[PDB]
Amino acid sequence: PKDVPGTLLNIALLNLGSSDPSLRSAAYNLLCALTCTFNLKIEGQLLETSGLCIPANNTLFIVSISKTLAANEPHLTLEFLEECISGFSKSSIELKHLCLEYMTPWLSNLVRFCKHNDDAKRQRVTAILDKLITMTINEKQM
Amino acid sequence: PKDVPGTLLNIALLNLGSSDPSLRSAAYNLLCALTCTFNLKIEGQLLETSGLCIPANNTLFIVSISKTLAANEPHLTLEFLEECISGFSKSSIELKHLCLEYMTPWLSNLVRFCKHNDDAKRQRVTAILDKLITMTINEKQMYPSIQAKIWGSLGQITDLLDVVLDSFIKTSATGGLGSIKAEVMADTAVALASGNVKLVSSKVIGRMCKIIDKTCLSPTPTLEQHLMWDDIAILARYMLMLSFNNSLDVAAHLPYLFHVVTFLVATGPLSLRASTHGLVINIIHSLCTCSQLHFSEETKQVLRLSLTEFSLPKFYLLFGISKVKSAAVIAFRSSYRDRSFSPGSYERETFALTSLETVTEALLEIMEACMRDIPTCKWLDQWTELAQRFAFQYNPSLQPRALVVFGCISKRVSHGQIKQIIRILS
Repeated sequence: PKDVPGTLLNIALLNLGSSDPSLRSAAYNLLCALTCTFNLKIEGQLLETSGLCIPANNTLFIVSISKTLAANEPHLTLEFLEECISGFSKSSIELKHLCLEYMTPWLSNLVRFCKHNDDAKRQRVTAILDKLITMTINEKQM
Repeated sequence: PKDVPGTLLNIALLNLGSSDPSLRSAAYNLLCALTCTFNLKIEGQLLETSGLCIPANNTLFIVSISKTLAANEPHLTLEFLEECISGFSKSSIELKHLCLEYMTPWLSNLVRFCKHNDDAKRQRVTAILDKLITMTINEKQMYPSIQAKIWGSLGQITDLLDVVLDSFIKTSATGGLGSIKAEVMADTAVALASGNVKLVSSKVIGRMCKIIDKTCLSPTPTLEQHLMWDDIAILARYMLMLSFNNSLDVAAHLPYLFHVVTFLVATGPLSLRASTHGLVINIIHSLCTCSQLHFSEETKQVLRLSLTEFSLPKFYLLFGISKVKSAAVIAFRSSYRDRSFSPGSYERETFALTSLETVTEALLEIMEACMRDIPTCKWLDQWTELAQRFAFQYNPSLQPRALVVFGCISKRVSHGQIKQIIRILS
């Protein structure tokens, strides 16, 4: 589990915007564990709880967390985007609109990895770019 | 033609993103005539021509023109928006996404017309806001984007909250308690309250305290039978949604939030009683994770233990939602945007004033723990004043509950007060 902090972070954010009230609460608890275990620096404070009522409208709250971790936690970028794009194709139309909202703040971090001494990381950004090209071709309504 | 520059401009921009190359060229030329006739100040230069080849991908070009005219041509705002929304409903899905892109910059200009000397212009901005509410209800696939674009920005405009909030309540009132229009407007305010947490909360609480205070004019045997029950039921769903993530600003409103809870514990349909339990859980959770307050490490342990007690089966009984596995499931419904829930099981349990003591004495402990680390706190004095005002006034639906609370949180009593209590018994 300590080798994939970026993979679990996408599962937490994606399911915070769900339409099932129980599914939101468990997603909030998962996000609290990471911020403690991995010492991730977020803006506010979080506390695990049972019985929370989390509103269905959660777009702006999710983006604030995503927009903050991206600014001051760049080393999750490659794991996050590879998983964020993968979850894009497995979700419904309404959730497809959400992933675009909190995905964009991370695209700006690909600069740090574009010329990373050809350490096979440069070979991965080219893989990420290929995924974005596939989405553009298929989704004609958005 | 000189009386409707705003209406012609929307036809130009909307058709500039068509999928037909011939239609795109006609749109470019029409946009050039407007800029010449009306001397509109755009960034670049334009020139009419025949035979231009215009790419189908044109979003960023269209938005730049709209984003500029909005900044330095405000006098088109009321004509443009009225026509932009109207053509929004006549277009296909793909074009609908474009209308949101270049519509957003024009919303900031409504400040200049909100208080325009009641010249019937104030009557139009309220008309426009009604149209936006109608769009939000119908288009459910674009919902995550409308919140972050339309309602997200309007929250940050301080001068416009009062009018925007006012229209929200009226729309919900017509629908009714379980209506769709009321459920959306309750869930939509969360986006609105993000920009100004303090101003939106004080207004929603301000209105809830006054409606209860106005039940004294026409007393009724119970609160539900009153004529203002609907106005108090929908406004409770607004507070439920704003409680999460400390959007009610507990740091300055705690005395009143406890005050409303006591008058609402265990009253109404099972879906409303599950909301009052959830509201308390969210308020306590907000105290623990609030930064404006500096609680000692000892006190935080007191709150965290209380946060667990309220979820025990003992307290599900006090709030009247026994036989319920989880309150969160009952409070919310997945199909709120689709249909309107039909209330059932009109049979409702009776409430005993001995249960109101146990709840009213668990909350008092919570408040006192917080007052130790807050110098010169006035939470308890403010709460006591509200209790007095309702204890010694005739209202068959509220007076019994105010008396039970008044003797529980009061720290002093004089002969005169003890005289009035006996007189009430007489």
